[PDB]
Amino acid sequence: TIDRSMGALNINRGYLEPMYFRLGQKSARHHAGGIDQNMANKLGLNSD
RNA sequence: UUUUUUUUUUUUUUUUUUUUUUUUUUUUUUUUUUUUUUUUUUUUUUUUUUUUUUUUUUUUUUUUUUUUUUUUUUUUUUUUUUUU
Repeated sequence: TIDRSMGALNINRGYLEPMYFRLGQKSARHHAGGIDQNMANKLGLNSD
């Protein structure tokens, strides 16, 4: 989902586990914005 | 200055009780009976040079004021009278 070039890789292995693959797909976009610990204090970043 | 008061008068031996009387061995149980190897998976397949900009153009002396003018001696009071 993140790297466009990544996806031409061949990953048709026997331990794909699509359920965890789907969760990763949802993690990139549908999970959340993902704001990590901010050294700079952005108090108005809720709308950001 | 001083003027009062300021000894003593009771009670204060003793009378009970104070040995002992129960109980105080023992009576169960107390081996063991399962299970206890193993059977998957486990190489790799993307991307990964570069393409902009990047000298300078202003201003930048000075113009005022800046001596002084008053006042500045003194004028009271200031022993004692009781009691103890």
